[PDB]
Amino acid sequence: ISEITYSDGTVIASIESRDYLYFTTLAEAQERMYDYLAQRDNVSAKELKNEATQKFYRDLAAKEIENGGYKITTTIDQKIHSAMQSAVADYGYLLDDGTGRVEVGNVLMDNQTGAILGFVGGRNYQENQNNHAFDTKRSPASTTKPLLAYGIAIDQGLMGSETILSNYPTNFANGNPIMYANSKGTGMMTLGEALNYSWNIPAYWTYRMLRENGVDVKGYMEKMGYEIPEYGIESLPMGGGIEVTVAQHTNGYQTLANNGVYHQKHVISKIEAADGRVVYEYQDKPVQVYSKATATIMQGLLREVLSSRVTTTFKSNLTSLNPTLANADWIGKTGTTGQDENMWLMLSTPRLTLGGWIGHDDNHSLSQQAGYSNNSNYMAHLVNAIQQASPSIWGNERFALDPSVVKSEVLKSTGQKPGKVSVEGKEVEVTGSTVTSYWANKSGAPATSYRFAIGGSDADYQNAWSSIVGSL
Amino acid sequence: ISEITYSDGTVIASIESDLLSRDYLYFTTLAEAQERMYDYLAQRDNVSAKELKNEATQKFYRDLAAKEIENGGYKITTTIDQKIHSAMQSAVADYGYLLDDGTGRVEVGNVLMDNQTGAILGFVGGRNYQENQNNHAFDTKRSPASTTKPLLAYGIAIDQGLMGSETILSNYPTNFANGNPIMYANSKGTGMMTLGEALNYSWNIPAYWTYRMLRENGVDVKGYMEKMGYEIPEYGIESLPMGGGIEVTVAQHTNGYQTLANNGVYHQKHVISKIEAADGRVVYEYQDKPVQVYSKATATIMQGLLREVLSSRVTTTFKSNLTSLNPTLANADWIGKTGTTGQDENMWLMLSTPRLTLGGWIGHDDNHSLSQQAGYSNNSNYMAHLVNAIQQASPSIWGNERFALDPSVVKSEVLKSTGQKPGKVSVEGKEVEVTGSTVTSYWANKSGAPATSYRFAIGGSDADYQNAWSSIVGSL
Ligand SMILES: *[B-](O)(O)[C@H](C)NC(=O)c1c(F)cccc1F
Ligand SMILES: *[B-](O)(O)[C@H](C)NC(=O)c1c(F)cccc1F
Ligand SMILES: [Cl-]
Ligand SMILES: [Cl-]
Ligand SMILES: [Cl-]
Ligand SMILES: [Cl-]
Ligand SMILES: [Cl-]
Ligand SMILES: [Cl-]
Ligand SMILES: [Cl-]
Ligand SMILES: [Cl-]
Ligand SMILES: [Cl-]
Ligand SMILES: [Cl-]
Ligand SMILES: [Cl-]
Ligand SMILES: [Cl-]
Ligand SMILES: [Cl-]
Ligand SMILES: [Cl-]
Ligand SMILES: [Cl-]
Ligand SMILES: [Cl-]
Ligand SMILES: [Cl-]
Ligand SMILES: [Cl-]
Ligand SMILES: [Cl-]
Ligand SMILES: [Cl-]
Ligand SMILES: [Cl-]
Ligand SMILES: [Cl-]
Ligand SMILES: [Cl-]
Ligand SMILES: [Cl-]
Ligand SMILES: [Cl-]
Ligand SMILES: [Cl-]
Ligand SMILES: [Cl-]
Ligand SMILES: [Cl-]
Ligand SMILES: [Cl-]
Ligand SMILES: [Cl-]
Ligand SMILES: [Cl-]
Ligand SMILES: [Cl-]
Ligand SMILES: [Cl-]
Ligand code: NA
Ligand code: NA
Repeated sequence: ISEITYSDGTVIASIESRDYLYFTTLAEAQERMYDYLAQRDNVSAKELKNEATQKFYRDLAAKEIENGGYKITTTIDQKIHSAMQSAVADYGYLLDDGTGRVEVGNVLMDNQTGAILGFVGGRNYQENQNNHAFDTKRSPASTTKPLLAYGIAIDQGLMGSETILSNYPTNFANGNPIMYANSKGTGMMTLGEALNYSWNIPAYWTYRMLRENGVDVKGYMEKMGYEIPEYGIESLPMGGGIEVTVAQHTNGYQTLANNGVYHQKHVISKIEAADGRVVYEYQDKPVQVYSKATATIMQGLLREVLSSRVTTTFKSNLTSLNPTLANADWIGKTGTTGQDENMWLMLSTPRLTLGGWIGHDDNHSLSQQAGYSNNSNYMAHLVNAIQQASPSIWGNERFALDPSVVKSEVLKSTGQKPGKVSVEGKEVEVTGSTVTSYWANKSGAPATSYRFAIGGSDADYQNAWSSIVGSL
Repeated sequence: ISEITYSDGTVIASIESDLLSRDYLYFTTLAEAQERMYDYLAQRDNVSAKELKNEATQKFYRDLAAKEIENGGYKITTTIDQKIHSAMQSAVADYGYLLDDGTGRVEVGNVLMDNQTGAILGFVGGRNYQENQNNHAFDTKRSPASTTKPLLAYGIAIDQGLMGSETILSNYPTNFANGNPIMYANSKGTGMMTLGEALNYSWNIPAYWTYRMLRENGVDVKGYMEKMGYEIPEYGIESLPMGGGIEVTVAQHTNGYQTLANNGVYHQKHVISKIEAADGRVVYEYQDKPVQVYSKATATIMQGLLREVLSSRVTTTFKSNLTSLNPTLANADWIGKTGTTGQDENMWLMLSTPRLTLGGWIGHDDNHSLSQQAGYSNNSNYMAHLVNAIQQASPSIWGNERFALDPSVVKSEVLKSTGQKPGKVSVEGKEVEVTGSTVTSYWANKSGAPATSYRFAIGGSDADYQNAWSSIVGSL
């Protein structure tokens, strides 16, 4: 008889010939066994591409585990995962709104190891077996923005923490206006406002700039396990052309939280043969995906995404349920797809990341505040439930700017050092309030240029610069 | 022995002569009972309120009243609901610490009031009677700040037919008469905005312009305030609508919000409902004196706006705090307003459902500043706990009713950009066809909203209007 265990060695079940925990851990055990048998049999790369061969090797892995005498060690923490099960059972109903039963997926990951400590597969496996933590793929919407746009622009030294971006009206190449909610745009805006409010236009110019600088955006995303088939898409940074599991996407956030270092997500740490020989064991392959300056600058922006409360009530929800816990150093980001079909809230302290999705299995609209309110309230309860079952697991550490970060005094108005600039004839002495801007390059921000923001048409600049000029 | 009872007859305390009932409840109810006996004794003796103006006569009648209750056979019936009041004492004891924000021990006052009677069902008098006896529900007077706005500014203007729900006001930079800018936090202003936005964000300049309009129309603003029992010594103050020159108890202020919530009909606050002598003489009994302060159309339009103050969550996390503690209660029909004095010395949050109004203030006894989020967050979280404690003790007390527009309300189709009906306007030579998005705007007059004219907003300079009209013609 084979057995699957929790991280401490406690048997989950034995395998032979009714919850997520079983089928998820079994499924991944079987994946690891498949790689092992394919390697053991020296099956070539090209054979493994053949579908009849996959079927055979999948069936062999299943049988091997039924018939072998394997001990399979998972990353799962029995008390935590258990408390998450109870949390979804007790508080799942918070997610229901006008729109039918709202399904849900959550993944609690260790930021230092990528191990998964526990998860919510859905509202109630007995009613609905689909696994919303591991199998469901949905656009991550604006939770894309920190990873693929802003993070990468900072890492490449093309922007800093208080850099300015255009949220002026602009159209996609088809002539349609880029929209956010029901707004065509406003004007210039700091990266912090862009992120707190989740505006779309800033993210659109950010990606566009990366593309014009020839930046290897695919390299970044692939080092995190992301598979995006087409990068040549205007709305990519807003979630367009991307679909991900909660498990994979929680790994993107783990990378930001873990100071820019990726660790591959996993639920199985080891498989042992009857005799004791290691058939599979998880090997740490940390990767510095974003520089420490970049990750830690982003941690600071993401802390404010939550404390500003603009697109999620979370910090308020949690404060009411557990004010001590609410004082941990939470950072995060919300997502909402275009018709409110899917909501995401990703949360991290320095120790842990908690990814969260909700939506309907057949992809129809949630209520309008499903993500802003319902999901945030639910997650605050989940997060409390994890705390009760494992009271120091969240930790009390703060995120903190790496020493390699560079600090620049810049004009609040331009995101850039004070300077002479040419404004149509007349050269101006650009003056006004300064802020500390954080950069992940060598030299900090540049001097103020005419084209000071990320994005913006001529007209936009004319407009922005006349108010700047207006207040000197 | 005289006796002070809860509303149901349970004895709060007996009153004897002192040698030569350690709580806010005791002193508060005795203090009002004595005032009631004072009025009765002065009348019984037939003393004029030119005589009652003389200060030895006051002293005499106060001393007389105390002894009357000390030595007499009096049953005093309070309005205090025991199980509710007791839950509120437990709530401030258990959750009071949520208020301490680094600036010291933060003091607190609350009053729960029945909107259809003015009866005070319970109150919190401070953090802990034993530690500090100042009664922060009944005695303490502080500026109500921006919770002044709905009563003294927007509600009167709507009542007077001078604005409706989607009317536009100037938040453009303007100065006080002394030349200093009118500030809101660190902002010197923005541009035009709807009433609802003005209310959600609590901006100052729209409120200044609103009261200036009432003055210019010679509205009897004092008449309104005084019918709700407010005593403001000086109305000629530019910052009155923002709370400049007004100081109120929590108990009085709750009564103003009880007016708005009860469809514009005031009932005077009271904690004493009846005093009888052992011999049958009913010395005092509370008489209902309804006063229609705002029209029902005004009060119900105001309710709609204050619903959104809370649910927008701009100046208070209350609806979020409460959702997490009790989602079912959070779905009751909450309306309300926040206030913050200019150095964060005093935070107010006023809450209603159709049945009840709960007033709340926090600050320090010496008036120093709280932290910056004390009102936005700490007070809102504290009060969600309080509201929830009050519910658990009396599960139906908040009610499931909804606020709703009175059928006398007048609905108008207006431009979102102007708050006024679509049509032609003269913009500097060019007569222009004003077109665009419309909303339904609610009024409390006969004929609804006017046609758009050049000066479409409450407030604004020539410059401001140039700039807003400039913006409007790029749409069309
Ligand atoms: B974001 O706050 O989730 C914002 C609403 N993002 C989007 O608009 C967006 C998607 F969620 C998915 C594809 C494209 C897109 F612009
Ligand atoms: B309001 O949101 O409380 C707003 C801040 N009000 C004021 O600034 C204000 C006062 F609270 C008191 C007197 C004047 C004044 F402008
Ligand atoms: Cl499970
Ligand atoms: Cl375990
Ligand atoms: Cl790429
Ligand atoms: Cl992926
Ligand atoms: Cl490409
Ligand atoms: Cl795994
Ligand atoms: Cl680094
Ligand atoms: Cl916070
Ligand atoms: Cl909130
Ligand atoms: Cl469905
Ligand atoms: Cl909880
Ligand atoms: Cl830091
Ligand atoms: Cl510098
Ligand atoms: Cl550099
Ligand atoms: Cl230009
Ligand atoms: Cl242009
Ligand atoms: Cl008391
Ligand atoms: Cl009672
Ligand atoms: Cl002044
Ligand atoms: Cl007056
Ligand atoms: Cl008063
Ligand atoms: Cl006057
Ligand atoms: Cl009384
Ligand atoms: Cl008698
Ligand atoms: Cl009426
Ligand atoms: Cl709400
Ligand atoms: Cl509570
Ligand atoms: Cl209604
Ligand atoms: Cl009508
Ligand atoms: Cl009409
Ligand atoms: Cl009229
Ligand atoms: Cl003008
Ligand atoms: Cl002017
Ligand atoms: Na969002
Ligand atoms: Na306020």
